[PDB]
Amino acid sequence: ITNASILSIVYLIDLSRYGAEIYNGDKVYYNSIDKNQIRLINLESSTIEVILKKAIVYNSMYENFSTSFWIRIPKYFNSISLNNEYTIINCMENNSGWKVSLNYGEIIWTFQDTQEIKQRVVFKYSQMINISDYINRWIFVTITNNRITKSKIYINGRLIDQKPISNLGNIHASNKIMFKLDGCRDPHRYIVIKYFNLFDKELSEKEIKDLYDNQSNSGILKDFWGDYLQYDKSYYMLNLYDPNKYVDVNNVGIRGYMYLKGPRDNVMTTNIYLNSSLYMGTKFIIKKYASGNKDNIVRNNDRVYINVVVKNKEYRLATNASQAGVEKILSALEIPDVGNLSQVVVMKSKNDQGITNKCKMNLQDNNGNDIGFIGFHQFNNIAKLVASNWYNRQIERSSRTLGCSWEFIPVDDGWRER
Ligand code: NI
Repeated sequence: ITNASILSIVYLIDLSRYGAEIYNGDKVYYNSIDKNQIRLINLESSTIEVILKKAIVYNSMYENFSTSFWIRIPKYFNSISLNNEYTIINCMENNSGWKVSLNYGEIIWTFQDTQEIKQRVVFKYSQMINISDYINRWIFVTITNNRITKSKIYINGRLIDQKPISNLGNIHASNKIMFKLDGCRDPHRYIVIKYFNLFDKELSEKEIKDLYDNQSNSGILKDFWGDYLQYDKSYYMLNLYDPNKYVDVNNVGIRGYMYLKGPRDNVMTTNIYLNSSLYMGTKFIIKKYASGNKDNIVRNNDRVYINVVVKNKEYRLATNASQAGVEKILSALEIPDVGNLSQVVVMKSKNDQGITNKCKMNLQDNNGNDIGFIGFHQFNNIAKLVASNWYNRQIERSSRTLGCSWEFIPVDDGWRER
């Protein structure tokens, strides 16, 4: 696969041996926390142009190739976006070549020969869904092309669609790849992209999985959207075991508790989307404690505190590890009164073998013994938040979703709630 790399863009430069030239328009935006994330908006000046050396300009009936990239597509919210295929990554020249385009709920690959014969492959996702894996969340796209079998589109390493392409003839693509919203009716539309790559082979399923795993940066925790999780940033909490609930606090202090309540409200716009509201419940803020890194990113194994916002004031998530029973009920404590109560949380994305898990917060007692991952337990019809080593034992056996599986959801411009 490294031998197969013919374009590999990072923050912008091409790391490949072909050293593509890259030109950015005046209205490209690079994310401050992760400069590899490039945002393109619906303006003529919001462009990236990549110029490929002659040696790798595609002009063949037979040569195989693949592309991979990550994309984050804001929720479609207005009818102007319905029935509107717009190009985003264009390598067509004189009506032959390849392009990536989007439409309402779609990511589309088009491959076109010099006789105007076209094949497409399409990933479809719904916006009428409780919780989506795709809307406004980072998606890893991979498209592979084998000239004597099929074009194939993979999403997060999984095969979605494939179509025969053996009837396509010579395909003569451009020496320029234009990253630009082209033909988009919605003035507010944008995309975010990262890690654009080309390969001079059809990638195997294993290669695709390994690319997904490696480019995921699994040593850094992620928020719900797939961005790096951060310190000093307000997050709404989603429990993946029961996504219809949200967190609330029934009194501050050590006799109070946090609990899960439901149902969530709907958010909807007729014939455009119907989802659960994400911006509900008690906000959590992760506080830097042990990390010596100067940046603001939360890494696997960082020891942190968790603050909880109650009536616009920060409290400390904590428990008395000496309480009866081994499901330790969590409370929201006044920060000056926490004392030596249990409050240090080990943040987790993956285990020592590299196996990822959505269980994020492993609470420690004051002696550094695990009290357990933070999840919930039902005490007489109330689902109270607890730390429990039951989770820790289960996470050693599988990576399935458990009650300790959480997402941290910050307010993001690609998911607007009324
Ligand atoms: Ni329990």
